[PDB]
This record gives sequence, C-alpha cells and structure tokens, in this order.
Amino acid sequence: EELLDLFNRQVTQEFTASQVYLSASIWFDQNDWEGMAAYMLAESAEEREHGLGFVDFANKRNIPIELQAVPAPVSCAEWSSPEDVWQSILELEQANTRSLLNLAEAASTCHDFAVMAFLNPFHLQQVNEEDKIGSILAKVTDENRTPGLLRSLDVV
Amino acid sequence: EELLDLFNRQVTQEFTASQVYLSASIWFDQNDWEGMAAYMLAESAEEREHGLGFVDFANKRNIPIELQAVPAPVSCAEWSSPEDVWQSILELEQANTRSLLNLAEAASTCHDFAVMAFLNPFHLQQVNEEDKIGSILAKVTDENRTPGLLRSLDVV
Amino acid sequence: SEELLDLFNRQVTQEFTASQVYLSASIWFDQNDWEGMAAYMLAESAEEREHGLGFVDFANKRNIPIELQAVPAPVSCAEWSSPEDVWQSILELEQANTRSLLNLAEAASTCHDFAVMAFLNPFHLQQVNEEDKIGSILAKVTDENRTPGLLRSLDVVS
Amino acid sequence: SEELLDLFNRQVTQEFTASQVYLSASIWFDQNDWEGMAAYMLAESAEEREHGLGFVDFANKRNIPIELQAVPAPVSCAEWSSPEDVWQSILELEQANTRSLLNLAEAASTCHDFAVMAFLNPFHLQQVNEEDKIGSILAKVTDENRTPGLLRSLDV
Amino acid sequence: SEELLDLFNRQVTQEFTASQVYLSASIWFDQNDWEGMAAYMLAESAEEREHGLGFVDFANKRNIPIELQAVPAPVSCAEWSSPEDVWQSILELEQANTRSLLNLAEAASTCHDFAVMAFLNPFHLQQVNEEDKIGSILAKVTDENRTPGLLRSLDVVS
Amino acid sequence: SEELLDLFNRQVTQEFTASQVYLSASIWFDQNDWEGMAAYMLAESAEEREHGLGFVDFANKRNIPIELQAVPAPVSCAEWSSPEDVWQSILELEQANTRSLLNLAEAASTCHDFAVMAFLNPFHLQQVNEEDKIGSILAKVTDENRTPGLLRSLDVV
Ligand SMILES: [Fe+3]
Ligand SMILES: [Fe+3]
Ligand SMILES: [Fe+3]
Ligand SMILES: [Fe+3]
Ligand SMILES: [Fe+3]
Ligand SMILES: [Fe+3]
Repeated sequence: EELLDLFNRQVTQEFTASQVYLSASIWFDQNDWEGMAAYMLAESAEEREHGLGFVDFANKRNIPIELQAVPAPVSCAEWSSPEDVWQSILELEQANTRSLLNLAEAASTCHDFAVMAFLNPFHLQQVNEEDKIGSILAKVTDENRTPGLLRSLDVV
Repeated sequence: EELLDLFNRQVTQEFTASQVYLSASIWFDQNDWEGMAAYMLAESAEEREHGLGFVDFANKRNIPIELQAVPAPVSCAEWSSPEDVWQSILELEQANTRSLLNLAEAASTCHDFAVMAFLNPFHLQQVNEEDKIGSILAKVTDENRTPGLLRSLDVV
Repeated sequence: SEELLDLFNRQVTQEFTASQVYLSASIWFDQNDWEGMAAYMLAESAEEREHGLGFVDFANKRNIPIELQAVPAPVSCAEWSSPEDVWQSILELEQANTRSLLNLAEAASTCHDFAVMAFLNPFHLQQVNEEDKIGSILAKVTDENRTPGLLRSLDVVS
Repeated sequence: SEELLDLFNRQVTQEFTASQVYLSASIWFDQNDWEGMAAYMLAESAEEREHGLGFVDFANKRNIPIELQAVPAPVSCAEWSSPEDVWQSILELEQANTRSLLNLAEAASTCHDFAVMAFLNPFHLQQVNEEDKIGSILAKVTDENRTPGLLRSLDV
Repeated sequence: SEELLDLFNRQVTQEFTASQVYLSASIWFDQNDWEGMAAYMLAESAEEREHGLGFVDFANKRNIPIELQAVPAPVSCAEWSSPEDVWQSILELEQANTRSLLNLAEAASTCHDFAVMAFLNPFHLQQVNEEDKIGSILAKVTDENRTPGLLRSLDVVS
Repeated sequence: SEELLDLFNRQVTQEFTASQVYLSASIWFDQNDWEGMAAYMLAESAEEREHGLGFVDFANKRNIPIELQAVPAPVSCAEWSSPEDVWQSILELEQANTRSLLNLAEAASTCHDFAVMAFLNPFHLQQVNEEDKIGSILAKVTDENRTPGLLRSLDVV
C-alpha cells in the first residue's frame, strides 16, 4: 500500500517539521533574537497540529498509523546567522510541500476522493507558507547588508 | 448520460437512507429504546437534508432530476435486537459511501470539476459518519455482553 | 381491529407521498425559474413529512404497529407545462390528503376509538385551512395568467 | 506547464473583461432608466474585479508570473435594444467565464497541480450559482416583456 | 458639444488606466516581497476605479454618452528594478492624471458648462493631495534606499 | 554541570518521548473506539510537550545548551490488547518521568544548583499528582473490566 505508507510518512514529516521549527526557536533564543524565536515556536505548535490532524483523519478512515521516530534536527549545528536559519526553514517548507503533493498523487492514482478532499486545505496552506517564508527570507537577506539593522527588526 | 444517472441515483440513495433510518427509529421506539430511536430519527432528517442539497445543486446545474420511488424498508422485518439494527445502519452508511464514490468516479472521468467540488464535503462527512456508526456498533456489541447493561447506553 | 390498523398505515403513506409530490412541484418550479413558488412547495414538502412523523409517533405510543410502505415516484411532473397545471395537481393532492384523513376518522368512529379521534382533530382543522389556501392560490394563478408575464411578476413579489 | 502559466494569465484577463462587460450593461441600463438592473450590473462589475484580484494574489503567492494584459473594450452594448438583449449577453459572458475556468482546471489537472485545483473549486461552485441566477433573471425578463410596461415593475 | 463630450469619455479611460497601473505596481511590489508598498498600491488601484465610476455615474445623469474604451496594458513594470523606479512611475501617473482633469476643466470652462466645472472641483483638490503624498513617499524612498536594507525596514513599518 | 547539562538535556528528551507515547495511547484507544480514553491521552500528550517546552525555555535563559535528540518510535503499542494494558504502560511511563526528574534534582543538589532545584519543585509536586491520578484510573479500569461491557459504559462517561 503506497497510499498507506505515504500517509504514515506524512505524519512523520509534520512532526519532523515541528521539531525543526523548535530547533530554530532555540537557536534564535540562544542568540537573543526573541521575536524570531517566538515566530518559530508558534510554527512548531502549528506543525504538530497538522500532524495531529492527519492522525485523526487516518484513525477515522481506518488507515493504520504507527508513529515513527522524530529524527534529531540537524541543520542547527551549522547555523551561524538568522539568514542560515530562515533558509533551512524555507527548504523544510519546500519538502513539506513535495511530501503533500506526493501523497496527493498516490490518492489520485487510487481514486481516493476522500483523501484528496482532506488534503485540499493543506495544499493551499503550503502555498501561503512558502510565500510567507520566502518573503521573510528576502527581508532578512536585504536588512542583514547593514550591520545591526536586522536586529532592529526582530522588534516583533 | 452516465453522470446524469449516477446523480439521480444519489438523490434516491439519500432519500432511501432517510426511510431506512426512520424504520430503525420505529423498531427502537416499539422496543422502548427511546434514546436510540431519537438518534435514528435525527439521522433520517439529516439524510433527507442531503438529498435536498443534491436536488438543489442539480437544479442549478441543469442536471434533470426525476424523483424515484422510495422502496418499502425491509431490514426491519428481521431485526431482533439493537445490534441487528446498528449492523444494518453500518451497511447503509457503507452503501451511501459507495454511491458517492461511484458518482465522483464518473464526474472525474467527465472532468466535471464542479460536481467534484460539490461532492468533497460529502466525502469527508461519510468518513466521519462511518467512523461514528462503527464506533457505536462497537459499544453496543460490547455492552450487550451483560444482560441489561445496554439499557444504560440508551439513557445517553 | 385490522381495519383501523390498515387505515392508519395508509395515512402515513399518504403523508409521505404528499411530501414527495410537493418536492416534485418544487423541482418543476425551480427548473422553470419560479423560485417563489418553488420555495412554497419545498416548505410544504417538509410540513407533510412532519405530519407523517407525528402519525408514526402516535401509532408507536398507541401500539398500532406501523410498517412503512413504498412511497411511489410522483409522476405528474411528466406532464406539467405551466404553474396552473402544478397548482391544480397540488389541489387534487390536498383533496386526497383530506380523504385519507376522513377515512381514518370514519373507521376510528366505528371502532369508538376516542383517543384516535382526539388525535385527528387538529389535522381535520389544518386540512380545512390547507384546502382553502391552495384553492385560493390556484384562483389567483388562473386569473393572473390571463395576461402574459403578469404571473411571473407576482412569483417575484410573493 | 507553459500552457498552465498562460491560462492563469488569461483567467485574470477574463475576470477584468467580464468586470468591464458588467459595467457596460450598467451604463446601458442607467441610460435607459432601468436603475434597479443598473445597480445589479454595477455590483457584479465589482465582484468580477474582486475575482481577478483573488487570482492575482494567488498567482503572486505561487510564483506564477502575472503580466497584466489590456482589458478589451466591451462590444455588445452598441447593439443592445432592450433589457432582454443585455441579460442574454450577460448569460453568454458567464458561460464564457465558466469555460475559461474549466480550461484552466483541465490544464492544472494534466499537470497534477493539486494546489491550483483546490484554489479553483469555490470558483467552479460559484459559477454554477451565477449561471443559474442569470438564467433565472433572463427567463423572467423574457416572460414579463410580453406585456408592454410590465418589465418596469421588475426594475426594483 | 463634441470636444467636451469626448474629453469626458476619455477621463473615464484615464481613471481606469491609472487603476490598472496601480495594480501593476502592487504586483511588482508583491512579487519582490514589499507587501507594505503592495497594499498601498492595491488600495489606490480601487480608489482610481471608484473615481472612474464617479465620472461614469455623472455622465449617465447629464446625458453625456459613455463609450467604454480598451484599458491599456501597463508597460512600466517591465522596466522597474527597484521601489524607487515604481514610485517614480506612479508620480508621473498622477501628474498625467492632474493634467487630464485640468484639460477637461479648461474645455468645460470654454463651454460655460458650470455643472461640469462644479463636479470636477473635488477632483482637482484630490489631485493636489495625491501628488503631494506620492512626491513625499518618493522622497522618503530615495533617501532610505541610500543605505542597504534600510528601505525594507520601513515597508514593514508603514 | 557537565553531568547537570547532560541530565537537563535528557529530561527534555523524556518529556517529548512521553508526549509521543501518550499520543500512541490516544491512537490505540481511538482505533478501538474508546473515544473518551483517547481524548484523555491526547490532552496528556499536549501537556507533556508543554513541560518539554518549559524545560527548553529555562535552559535557554540559564545558558544550558539544548540539543534536541531523536524522539524514539513508541513500542508498547505493538503489545496492547485491552485498555488495562495501555493504562499500565502509561503508569510506568509516569514512574519513569518521576525518575528522570529525580536524577536531575540529585545532580542539581550535588552541584548546589539552587536555581535548578527551585525550577524543578513544581514538577516534583506535579509528578505526585500525576502518578496518583494514573494509578487511580488504572485501579478503576481493572475493576470495571471484570464485567463484560462495563468499562465501555464508563468511557462513555
Ligand atoms: Fe505542515
Ligand atoms: Fe447521506
Ligand atoms: Fe398532511
Ligand atoms: Fe468571475
Ligand atoms: Fe483619479
Ligand atoms: Fe512530564
């Protein structure tokens, strides 16, 4: 069952993204970027809510779920500026999107209309999310060209 | 036209489900399961609302509807206990799901994007409906293992 | 007696039949862009179903076993060509709902079933009002339809 | 593909085109003292422009490059002689808008562009409603205009 | 007289043309992540359209025939490389807007068309305010863009 | 505070591990139509995650470097076959949560780390409440399950 495997992989991906957001929050806080840290923290909670949403749907639809390990976040070992963090987060969101499109493709092949329906708001949410991050990343890489200026904008 | 047939049959299945629910409420009332009876009666009204929503849509989309007979319910002749009723209601909801998927499959083939959009909330509702019925039947089957205990579910 | 039981079941069937026929009238009206008349018939469809459900509840309480019968496909829509045809069939439908109720009352009266007769009284009075109201809409329709477009101009209104 | 970006641009144009066509109908109605019908077309003109703006916003978010095309002048108003002529042109405009959205949907479908398909669903459902409503208005106009002066009653 | 009637008809095209150019500026700003400037341009796009609708409504009342013309494709977007280029084009747009209203008022004046001159007064005062507002934004923009990153930091603000 | 830093990290791991085990319990309950027990475990999963975040936040303020470890795949769920088995595994999870807090407090006490010890105090007390509550639900579960169907009637509660 490709569809079942992909659905389980989607849950893991949501919780993986939740932990990576959490890792970003930690790096920001340790480096005194409290406004960015709070943003990443809120995003960590929202990603977990997505995973929980997929778990609930799967239970109702009899798609057997088994929780996999949530891997330790790795990018954080090499972040050295807010630009590096935001870039990893963009890449994370790009991967979340492909991971949802993969799942949709599998559902489409199986003619699974209920799964396709369930995924629609997540596809639209990902469009908004990639846009929002790509646009914070533009602003960060523009303001970091003047020493200190980026800080002055972490002022939430 | 296959799409136009499958759309009419859908209206028929919603109204037929409405009557089957009403037959189940009657069987429970006659047998003093007033709680289960009120539940079935609410579901009857709700299936009827789905049929009317299909009819309204078909009217707007110029999908000619012609109302078919609602057949005499017949499972009621055979029900001996709440478990038999709830088992039939599960198979009814499984037939409602099947009927929706048949119609979606045909809308897909025809690239009828509007019909497919219209069906999405019904797909997601059926997921919840089957889960809910499956779960009630689980409880009934467990509680009916001790004499008189199921009579406690009915007071809820 | 089984005669009473029979007529009580028939009454439930007639209410649900009327509910379906009212629904077919809504559909014809809607398809032909008479949204006001369509809304009226849709409300009546829901009300007739409510009456059937009231009879079922009463029967269950009184130990009158109900067995639900088929509700036939409404077939008059095949031949309706104007609002007047539709309202004419609805007036005939209400004349039939009045008949099945007076059949039932006749049998209850024979049987000295005071409880059934008491239960039927508000339904007799409601049919009086229903027949009056449908007869009166039909007279308005039939008058207004003598001038092209005039009927439409009032669906919109009313 | 390329055809998908293209058709997405084309959609924005079709929305703004239809906005102008509605404004031209308002003008003919006003000029000929049908103020109620004029109010109605004017509100629809605003709404079509809002639809184009919604497509522009989504395209921006999804990095579909939009480039605004000229908005063609409306052509039908030179030949309108009566309200029925106007409402018939507006029915055709809406049928044109529906075909336009289905074209776009067909392209997204081939591309497996699930985000674009989710985004279009409320528009497919809205167009069903719009065509029904204009159809219904046209029916009434065509019936009432059979008696001299009677249509002026509708205008309210 | 025909001079005036044509210039009035054509003011409607100029309002909608300005609407579409504002919209094009909004798009450029959104695609380049200046959401704050994009929202300002989008609001002005709606307001320019409302002005053209105001002209159309007045012409209908005064029996000035309106024939709606093509709204030209905006063309400065292809050339814009920075917010300063966009605000500069928007300034030229408003100065054109102002000149087209002054030409209209001049024709009305020649025609002794007191109604048209009255109708135009609040637009002349509005153009004064808009040109000032855009001149001012363009001055801020050109000053802040002297330090890398600084202009960003104010889109975010205002 | 080498020992102390590593124990403080492990505590974060244990909170998030417990969060996932609660979630796995919620899933087993939902799949087996025990909605009320499932709700309870979901509620607990959220609250374990919150504890994890409180430890992380304190660590960040106190400059204890946190590196987030893998959260392992829950395993007990492969063996559960009745509610009693789930609640017994949850009681053992809470006993292990109490144990890791107590390793932490011992290391802090050794280091005379007064702020860390102050920070743990409400968690100590919470763990008392939590072990008591889970012990008490397990006792009720084990009792009601002696009559067929009886437990079900009280998830319905
Ligand atoms: Fe997500
Ligand atoms: Fe249904
Ligand atoms: Fe009745
Ligand atoms: Fe539109
Ligand atoms: Fe203007
Ligand atoms: Fe804990």
